[PDB]
Amino acid sequence: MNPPTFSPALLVVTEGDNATFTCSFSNTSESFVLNWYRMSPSNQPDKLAAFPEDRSQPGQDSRFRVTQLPNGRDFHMSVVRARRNDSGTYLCGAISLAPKVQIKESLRAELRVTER
Ligand SMILES: [Cl-]
Ligand SMILES: [Cl-]
Repeated sequence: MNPPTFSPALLVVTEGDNATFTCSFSNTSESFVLNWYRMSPSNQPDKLAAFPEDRSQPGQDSRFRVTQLPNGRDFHMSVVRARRNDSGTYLCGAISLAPKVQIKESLRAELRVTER
């Protein structure tokens, strides 16, 4: 497995707007999960959303969405109604579920949410 890529490296939006990063990941045949994390400011990496949508736990209402685009390689990681407090760093992490369980992370990207 190759690590995903996460773009753009810097996204600047105005408070109230949506913000969308693109995670690109080219899978093996094998099952995988793609997690979107907020990395700072941090307690630890905080998982925001995942692909596939998690069915191991009850659903959770969220401003954060991960969608697979019809090309299958690209995924949108979106925030709705971005707040100043959403400013920080983010990454996407691919988890291979077979044959060996491993996680490979993208480089970080920064979200800057500016005052209206
Ligand atoms: Cl990257
Ligand atoms: Cl899904």
